[PDB]
Amino acid sequence: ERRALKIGVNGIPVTLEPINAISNVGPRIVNQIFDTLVVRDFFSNGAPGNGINLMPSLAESWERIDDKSVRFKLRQKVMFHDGVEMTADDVAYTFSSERLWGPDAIKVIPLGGSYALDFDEPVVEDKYTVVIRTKTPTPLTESYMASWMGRIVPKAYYKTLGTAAFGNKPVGTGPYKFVEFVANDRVVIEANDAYWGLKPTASKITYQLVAEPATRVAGLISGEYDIVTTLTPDDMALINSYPDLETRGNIVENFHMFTFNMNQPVFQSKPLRRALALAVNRPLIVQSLWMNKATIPNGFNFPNYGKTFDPNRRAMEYNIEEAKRLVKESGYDGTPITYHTMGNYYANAVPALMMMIEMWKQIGVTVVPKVYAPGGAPKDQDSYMRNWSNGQWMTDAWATMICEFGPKGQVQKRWGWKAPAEFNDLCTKVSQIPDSKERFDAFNRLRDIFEEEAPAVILYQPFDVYAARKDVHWRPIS
Ligand SMILES: *O[C@@H]1[C@@H](CO)O[C@@](CO)(O[C@H]2O[C@H](CO)[C@@H](O)[C@H](O)[C@H]2O)[C@H]1O
Ligand SMILES: *OP(=O)(O)O[C@@H]1[C@@H](O)[C@@H](O)CO[C@@H]1O
Repeated sequence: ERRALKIGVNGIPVTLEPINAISNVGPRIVNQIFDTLVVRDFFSNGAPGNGINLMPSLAESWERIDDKSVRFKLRQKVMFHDGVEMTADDVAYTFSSERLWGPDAIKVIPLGGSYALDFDEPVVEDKYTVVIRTKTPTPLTESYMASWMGRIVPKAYYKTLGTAAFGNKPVGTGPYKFVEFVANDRVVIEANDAYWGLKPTASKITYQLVAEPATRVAGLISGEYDIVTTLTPDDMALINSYPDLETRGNIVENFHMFTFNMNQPVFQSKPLRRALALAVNRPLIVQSLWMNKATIPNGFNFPNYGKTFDPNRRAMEYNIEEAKRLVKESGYDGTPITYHTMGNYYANAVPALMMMIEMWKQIGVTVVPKVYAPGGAPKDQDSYMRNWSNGQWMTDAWATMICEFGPKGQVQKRWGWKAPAEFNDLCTKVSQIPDSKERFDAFNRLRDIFEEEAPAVILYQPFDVYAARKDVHWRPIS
């Protein structure tokens, strides 16, 4: 019995091109359309769902040859959804200068300039053997291939269409194939019974945008949706009171934040940014809106970093007196400052913002909410404060301090953070030295500079909750 699944989601990606879809809402869809060379075993080493041992997927085996090169032996007779066989040429193209990390590629895939490893051109040895190379040594290649940067695209078809058009009609090797995409509304995918792996267990999957969480909860209760995403702990008691429904919650390796358009004069200098940061009472927000289930990290520092996690690092500061001193020290004259939020695309975005407006009013800053619907984002020239999140997608502190906040990232490039010279030199250093006392200490200096400059303000790691019918035993919501 294969049912058609209807999933009520918090958002829909602007594209289904796998890298440009990187976001809180894209991967749950693109993970079903595309495959990677290797996958993480989420339950390896006794881990409760965040395990890291690597297992075969499109690559049946792989061997690290040297500190710059990894050879992947590919599964044979794997078919893209259009009937073309996947070969080493496709894998090579996926990680090529032309598609991903070269100068022209970064104009259409901005993450290819910040989220790429220091790749050199892949080498195709034969139809089913490819070597992934880096210009400088890195141990991260294999784990990177299991990440959201590693989804394999079809060379001929992708190159013919180009990145943007491919994103509207994606072709992959995954267990579901593309059917329909209605911008800011829905995505439909269908079972690919030509899949190389386990046969898909649903006939079709529809991801439908339901912007308000109470409407998602109501749709699950009425039977309109089989699964709904992005709920909060507050919704769990009501849902679990229905014997045919259930919730699942867990801390995610992602942090919610607010950030600034530092091209705006009000945020070109650190004092007012740091004043807004020091006025945030995170335990109060977590206690009021998250049932004390969201986690407050000790800085830009998460256990999944492994060798670059500092378990002894101090907490992020809360200092009303210093925030009040920094508002008056800045030229701040009482002019209202907008904070843009796409509703509750981030769980509790609007109630958290209303609480922070009160905290900011108490230090003399007037912040006004600007709540917009999907696709109605302001032009950057009209964005002042906004919310965002970062997924901590590697077992190394390189992600996201360096790949989002470093010199090649969007916080400096698009949003105008003039990072101190020491910060950008430390970014360069950590990316060229192995795990060691020096690298560990360098990441702590980066964390210290991040808190001093406040290009963004970490709020917490959300306790993500999804809900589903109990009789729906497979939930493609990643
Ligand atoms: O973290 C999201 C980031 C992804 O690049 O962009 C934002 C806006 O700053 O969201 C946009 O992109 C996603 C992914 O395509 C869409 O689903 C959103 O609707 C769009 O606002 C961040 O929220
Ligand atoms: O949805 P969103 O918060 O904007 O996505 C972020 C993405 O922009 C990048 O920071 C990685 O983490 C999340 O997916």
